[PDB]
Amino acid sequence: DKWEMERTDITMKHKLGGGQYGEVYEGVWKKYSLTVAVKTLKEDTMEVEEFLKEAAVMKEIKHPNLVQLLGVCTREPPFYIITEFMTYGNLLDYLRECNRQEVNAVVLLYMATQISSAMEYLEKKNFIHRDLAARNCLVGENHLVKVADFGLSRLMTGDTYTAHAGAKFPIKWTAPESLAYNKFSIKSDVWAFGVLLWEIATYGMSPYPGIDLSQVYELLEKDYRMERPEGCPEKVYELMRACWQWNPSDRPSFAEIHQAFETMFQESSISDEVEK
Ligand SMILES: CNC(=O)c1ccccc1Sc1ccc2c(/C=C/c3ccccn3)n[nH]c2c1
Repeated sequence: DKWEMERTDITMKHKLGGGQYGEVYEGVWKKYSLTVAVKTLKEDTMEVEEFLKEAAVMKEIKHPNLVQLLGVCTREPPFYIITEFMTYGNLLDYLRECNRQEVNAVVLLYMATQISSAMEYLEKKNFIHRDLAARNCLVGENHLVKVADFGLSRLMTGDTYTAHAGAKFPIKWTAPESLAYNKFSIKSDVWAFGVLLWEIATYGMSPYPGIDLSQVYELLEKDYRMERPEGCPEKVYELMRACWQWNPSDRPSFAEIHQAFETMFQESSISDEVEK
């Protein structure tokens, strides 16, 4: 296997983001002076197969807006999955703490374009994402945004993936058919993407603010949808609302979504330069 490394090339430091990602540590790949992120797994565990599965998935996936695997150490008790280090952390915290004059309207469009690009790639590859949200997107330099591979699952048959029995997902990001039946399709991801667009537009506000979890499904079933946040362009809100169609088949594909954002991003860019 080309991906294998020797664990002593890595200098391990402290847990990233106060443990919000679980067992992921800042590390240094000594012979490149390169900071990295290192997912680790205790040796006393029953999750070895799942963890190797994550690695195998990471081997198959490659895209500029998906967090990149760098190497694994999987022949010795503490298993490692080493990924690139994203210096600005998760996108949700980034949006909340950022200078909004730097991270302005055009940057927001750019971030959405990047994520939609990643999702269109996954769509074509017959993958779905079980955890599409701002908190699971990572930010590097120059407003580079990548979706984390955590939550990625490949469809072996059909267009639906069923989450492990008893699974509990965050209600406010989850498509109603997924809440109801535990089925995730790429259309469920389109729903989640609409919510992510709302997280971006509001600089990291919680969705359905003030609304209690217990009411969300019924409210959605009865056509309740979040309103347009101030500052949000109408075309972006319309796309958001297209993502929140009750029937999965009425939602646009990520190909259509990415193309819409690419077009809007270009027009803003062109209009930006035209102003001198
Ligand atoms: C086991 N958990 C995961 O694999 C996971 C889940 C959600 C999102 C990501 C990951 S893996 C991961 C986590 C953090 C990172 C980072 C940087 C984290 C960070 C966080 C705060 C401040 C600065 N940096 N770079 N690359 C990463 C890869």
